[PDB]
Amino acid sequence: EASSKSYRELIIEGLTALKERKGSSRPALKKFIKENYPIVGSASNFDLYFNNAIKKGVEAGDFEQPKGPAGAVKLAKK
Repeated sequence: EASSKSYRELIIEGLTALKERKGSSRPALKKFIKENYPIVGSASNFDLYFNNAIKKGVEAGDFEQPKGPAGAVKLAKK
C-alpha cells in the first residue's frame, strides 16, 4: 500500500527487481530505478541518494557492496 518510497527501497526493491543471483552493480540498480522505475532513476542527483541508501543499507548489514575497480550491490545480510 502507500508508504512513502525511499532510496533504500530502490536498492532493496532493485535487488528484488534485479532478478539476478550473481549480483548487481550501482548501475544495475539505478537502471532499475530509472527504467524498471520512473525517471526518479532517470534523473541525476538521485544517483547520490541511492548511493547513501546502498551504504546505509549495506552498512546496516542489509545489502552487500564490495569495492574493487567499482562495486557490485548484492542483497543479503552481512
